[PDB]
Amino acid sequence: SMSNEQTFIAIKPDGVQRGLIGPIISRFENRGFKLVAMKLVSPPQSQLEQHYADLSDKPFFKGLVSYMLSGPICAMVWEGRDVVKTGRTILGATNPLASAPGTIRGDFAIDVGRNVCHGSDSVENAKKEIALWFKPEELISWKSATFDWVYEKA
Amino acid sequence: MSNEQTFIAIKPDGVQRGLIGPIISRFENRGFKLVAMKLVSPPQSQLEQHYADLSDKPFFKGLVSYMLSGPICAMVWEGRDVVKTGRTILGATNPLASAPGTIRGDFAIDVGRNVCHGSDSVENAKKEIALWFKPEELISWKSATFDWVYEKA
Amino acid sequence: SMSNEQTFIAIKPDGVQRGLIGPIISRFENRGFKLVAMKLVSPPQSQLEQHYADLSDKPFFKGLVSYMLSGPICAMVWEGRDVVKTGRTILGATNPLASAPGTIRGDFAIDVGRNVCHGSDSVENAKKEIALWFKPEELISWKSATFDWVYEKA
Amino acid sequence: SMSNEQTFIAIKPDGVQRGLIGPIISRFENRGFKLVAMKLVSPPQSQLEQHYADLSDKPFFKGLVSYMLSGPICAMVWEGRDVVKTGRTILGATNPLASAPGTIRGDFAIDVGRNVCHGSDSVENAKKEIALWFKPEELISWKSATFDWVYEKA
Amino acid sequence: MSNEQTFIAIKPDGVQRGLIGPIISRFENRGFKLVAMKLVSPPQSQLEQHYADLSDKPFFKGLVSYMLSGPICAMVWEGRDVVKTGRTILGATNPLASAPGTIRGDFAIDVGRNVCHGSDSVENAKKEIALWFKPEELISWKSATFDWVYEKA
Amino acid sequence: SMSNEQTFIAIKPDGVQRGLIGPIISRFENRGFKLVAMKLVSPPQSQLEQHYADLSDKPFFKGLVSYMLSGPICAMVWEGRDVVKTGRTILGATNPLASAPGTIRGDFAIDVGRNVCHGSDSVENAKKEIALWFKPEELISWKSATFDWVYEKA
Ligand SMILES: Cc1cn([C@H]2C[C@H](O)[C@@H](COP(=O)(O)OP(=O)(O)O)O2)c(=O)[nH]c1=O
Ligand SMILES: Cc1cn([C@H]2C[C@H](O)[C@@H](COP(=O)(O)OP(=O)(O)O)O2)c(=O)[nH]c1=O
Ligand SMILES: Cc1cn([C@H]2C[C@H](O)[C@@H](COP(=O)(O)OP(=O)(O)O)O2)c(=O)[nH]c1=O
Ligand SMILES: Cc1cn([C@H]2C[C@H](O)[C@@H](COP(=O)(O)OP(=O)(O)O)O2)c(=O)[nH]c1=O
Ligand SMILES: Cc1cn([C@H]2C[C@H](O)[C@@H](COP(=O)(O)OP(=O)(O)O)O2)c(=O)[nH]c1=O
Ligand SMILES: Cc1cn([C@H]2C[C@H](O)[C@@H](COP(=O)(O)OP(=O)(O)O)O2)c(=O)[nH]c1=O
Repeated sequence: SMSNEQTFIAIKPDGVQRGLIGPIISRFENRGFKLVAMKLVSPPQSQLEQHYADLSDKPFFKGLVSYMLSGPICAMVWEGRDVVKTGRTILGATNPLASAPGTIRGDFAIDVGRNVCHGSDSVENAKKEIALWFKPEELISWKSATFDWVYEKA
Repeated sequence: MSNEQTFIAIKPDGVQRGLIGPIISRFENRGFKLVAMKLVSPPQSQLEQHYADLSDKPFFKGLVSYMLSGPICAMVWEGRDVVKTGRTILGATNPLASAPGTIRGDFAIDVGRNVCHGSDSVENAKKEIALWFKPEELISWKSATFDWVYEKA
Repeated sequence: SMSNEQTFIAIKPDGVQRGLIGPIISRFENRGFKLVAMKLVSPPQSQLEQHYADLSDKPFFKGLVSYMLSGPICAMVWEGRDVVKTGRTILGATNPLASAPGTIRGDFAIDVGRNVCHGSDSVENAKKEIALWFKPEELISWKSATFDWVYEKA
Repeated sequence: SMSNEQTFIAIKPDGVQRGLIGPIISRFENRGFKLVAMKLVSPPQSQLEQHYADLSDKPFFKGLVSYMLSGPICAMVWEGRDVVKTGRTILGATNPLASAPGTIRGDFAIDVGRNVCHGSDSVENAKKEIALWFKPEELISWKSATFDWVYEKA
Repeated sequence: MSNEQTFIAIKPDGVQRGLIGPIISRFENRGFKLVAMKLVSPPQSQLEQHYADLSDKPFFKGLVSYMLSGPICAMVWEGRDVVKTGRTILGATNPLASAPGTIRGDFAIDVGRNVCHGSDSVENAKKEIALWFKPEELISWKSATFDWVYEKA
Repeated sequence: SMSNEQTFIAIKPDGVQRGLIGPIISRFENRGFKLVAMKLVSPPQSQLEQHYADLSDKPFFKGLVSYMLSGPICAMVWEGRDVVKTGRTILGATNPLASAPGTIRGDFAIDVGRNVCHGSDSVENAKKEIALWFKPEELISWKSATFDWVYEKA
């Protein structure tokens, strides 16, 4: 669609602990996407259980929440055309065992419960997660100097 | 078969975004041999000759003025299946269908800003090479690791 | 020198515009320093003037504040032994003309008015800048998994 | 499928000659696998023929054995969950013509007879090759500091 | 000031060892603008004229023969203080005295195989640029991040 | 002064624990040096005390020996012109606080008790260390395909 689509990208505590904050950001930076919001946070359990509210009945829900609480999280919002779908492709398959080398999980991850990062799965869930993690004023409005070279259209 | 040549060009957006080094390293690391290269600003006639097979498609007009909007790094790479493997390295022509690990899969988004161009066949490469380079610009040399890259041919 | 010393590292708008957020973070990640606070901000001019209060009489002061307002800023707090001193060495000479390759400015910068990044030049100035740019709750407390492999003591 | 599965990865003489020791090792280090054994060796021809015993009748056998004798080999044992299959995916397709960029052969190789590396194709074959190339005391036993961050279970 | 130019050349050992990409990335990442580049095998007379200030040194004949042994990636980079900063990026001419982080400190050992060359002065840059490049081969363009690299002209 | 000079480079347990094996090997590969011997070993305490015998009554000797036993070591022998002196320069200053960014320790280490790597400080000390760590048949004899492009003379 348009060049101002947004998604929610989070670096899970294992990605922070293993020193992958820089490399993960570079994947989206080099691809041509724009970072409009970022912050390192340790959110409370209530916020994490709301982010994973659709999985509260899954058997792995309790362990996932405790692991998302075990360390700091680098929450981000990236902007660009098809940033939701292409962003998930940059992260690789949700299960690292099925991820392709060259993707983030294909280069860095093994277990699905330690798959380093999170990405919104749809445009609707991206807006939901952006409002859950960020105040509207935490999204900075700016235009990349190389916009006309990344994009042929708005 | 190892003397097969292809034409690889870095489009103005690739030059503008500072991608000359990483793109050349991608072919260097694969083991291909660079036999010709120049930073060029070709005339509009040569570009329309390059995209001659697409002169009636709707996107032809904007394609010419955008290839004219900046310098182009033209290259000729030599190696076994360098035409097919070269395009695989560049990734899918539309970056939305490209895979991470390829040039477009790591750097591009829009098809009109897909950073690079690669010949799609051996015969088209031979024509693009003749159009973009004069014969004296193809340098003849042998890589010191040629026998470690190739088992034969 | 204790391992809990903190410093303030900021990626200036030219650093964000030129796609240097990833590599700059990786320089401090690979060295062994701990990121305890980070956020993408567009701070008000009063905060920027107060940050450069020592330079309010300098001739380049108004152009400096204006350039620091021209885009997003990645503000960071890094923690480690001698991180203030070593962080400045990682950034390189404030004038990139005098910086050495291998540092951030020796690799990416040219002009002193566009030197991509900022670093506190003293422990006490770091405490002042961290309190100026960050709220106390924005500094996340956590323990690196390889702490005992980076540090022999303290 | 536990996290102590082991595989045999070897850097062939062409990979050694072309300076690919570091990059190949980084591919396995970054993914999260543990290196338990490594040594630069120029093994006798009988060991190489035993390694490729299932190919002793193939036409390219003597040319393959001579090529495996033409220089040093970096023999390695990597340990991790599903390291045999994922290791083969990291190396790429056996014939680099069919390999994907982002894998080892998709980034550095061209000819199948010069595919820079080898990896075990099954768990049982891995145990055969580990015993073939390594004496038992050459397997180093240790625990990564980030084990609980790479894996969610044993 | 910002339109200063220097001559950077990747010597045959840099091309043979697959260092074209990494060397270009060093100047690209720093913020300098590539205005001219070509892969060329220049004649011996051009190389003897390039090192004319060394025709009395004993290593002169060996220097010319080794510069003839392979392709050379001749470049022209433009930027503020690009001559001096370019020399600093290359490192000490003798790699044993170069610091890691520079090109020679990362890739070279012997001074007779020091991978690259850079102009030592602004006026020697103009002579080397005019010797290696016709005026047409220099491309005039403006980087989209010029106002983010430089604060003033 | 010749090109067959040899030195002993060892990646200490912290370098192995922090995933720096590949990057460190790449530093010497890129420079043009030749790896003639390498093995991952867990050496006995006597060999380590025999290795650091010239520090037998320094205050840090017992802790240094314990730290060298706390994990696997990647022991290497690199060969090239002035590899002993240039190797130490590549590693950086023994104390990472005094090392320059761009070197191994300037990029990766902080404490001298966790300085990641070790290099021989003289040609004579290198010969003693190489014989102390490696059996003579563990040194592989081979010539790089790019020798004449790295060296102008023998
Ligand atoms: C199956 C599983 C998923 N998860 C996580 C991964 C995912 O982020 C989320 C469930 O997503 P999932 O349905 O498994 O994959 P996808 O997002 O592609 O549809 O929960 C775990 O943490 N542990 C698990 O065991
Ligand atoms: C569709 C499209 C193609 N092109 C260019 C890209 C390609 O180099 C060329 C051919 O497009 P296309 O035939 O769709 O892909 P392929 O090269 O695999 O056959 O046309 C544009 O510049 N803009 C466009 O919108
Ligand atoms: C001289 C100068 C400084 N500055 C800014 C850059 C630096 O962020 C700030 C510090 O200047 P300076 O005191 O010279 O360096 P240091 O931080 O090591 O004490 O002044 C400019 O923006 N433009 C200038 O022309
Ligand atoms: C076909 C072929 C294989 N080989 C090598 C590659 C392989 O390492 C080995 C046998 O592997 P192979 O059976 O060909 O592929 P796969 O592992 O997918 O079953 O023989 C050659 O050296 N030359 C050849 O022509
Ligand atoms: C000393 C020496 C220099 N050269 C080359 C390096 C240089 O490119 C040129 C002489 O440079 P030199 O005077 O040694 O150093 P600088 O460039 O700093 O003035 O000749 C050799 O080829 N062999 C040599 O032995
Ligand atoms: C000073 C010091 C050294 N060491 C180790 C690091 C080095 O591997 C070894 C030599 O130290 P040192 O002799 O002080 O440095 P140099 O190599 O320049 O002579 O001793 C420690 O482990 N702890 C220390 O406090």
